[PDB]
Amino acid sequence: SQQSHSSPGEITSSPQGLDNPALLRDMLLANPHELSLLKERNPPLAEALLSGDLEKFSRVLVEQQQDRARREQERIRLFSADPFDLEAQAKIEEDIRQ
Repeated sequence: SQQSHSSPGEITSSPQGLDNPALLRDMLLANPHELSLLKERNPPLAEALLSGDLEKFSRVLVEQQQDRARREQERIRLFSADPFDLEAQAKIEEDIRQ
């Protein structure tokens, strides 16, 4: 089947839970496929997840984002206009537990 996709300016929506490691950790723990690719492709972020500690998961998440960004900047300078996250899920979190 012939298909197409749109290219709106939503190229910057952090859809992979980049801004919310708490939610991403939760999704990953609940998702055996995603957690599996994660241990295959990214073992240091994965081991942080396996440990349960959101603090290490988040800490490594930022370190990985810095390392992604170092190379990604070189790639996006060539071309960058492909979104995949039409649902672009977001949440508002709070911790008013005293």
